[PDB]
Amino acid sequence: GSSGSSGKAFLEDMKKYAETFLEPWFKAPNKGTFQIVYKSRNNSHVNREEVIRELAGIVCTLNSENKVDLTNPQYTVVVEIIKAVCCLSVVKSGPSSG
Repeated sequence: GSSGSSGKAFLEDMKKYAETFLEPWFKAPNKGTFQIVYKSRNNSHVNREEVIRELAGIVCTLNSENKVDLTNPQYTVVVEIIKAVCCLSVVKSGPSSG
């Protein structure tokens, strides 16, 4: 995974948060699949891939059982950009047996 080196605070923070925030959503005893999506209404300096990829790289770190999927995702983690802030929205969708 990511070598692990500070630098882009904008991200560093999002990590410490998305982690302790998604812990109960990705980190045991919770686990499962998910789908990350980068949403930005305005032009942002930080790349979208870096945000998505990374976010995913952290999810797995929590629980090895966690596996980001784009087909049968259980938890949708979207990242909206507002007032220059990382807005993480977790949506629980399960079309299985309603």
